[PDB]
Amino acid sequence: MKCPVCHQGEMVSGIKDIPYTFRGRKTVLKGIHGLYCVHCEESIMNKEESDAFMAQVKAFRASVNAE
Ligand SMILES: [Zn+2]
Repeated sequence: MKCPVCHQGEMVSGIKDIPYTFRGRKTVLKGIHGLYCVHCEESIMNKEESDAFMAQVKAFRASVNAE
């Protein structure tokens, strides 16, 4: 499929480590499955992929808020 954001790159199946900063705290969200644009790096995650990703995101946010 063509990337729905940059309209030139192709979407490919992959696993990526995703940097994230929340309330000034920096982390890398490891091993996130999804489709990724080879050109602009836009991600497309289906329901199951989104659930896994957001579990990581929310665990990180919770830890930051409690610290
Ligand atoms: Zn793209």
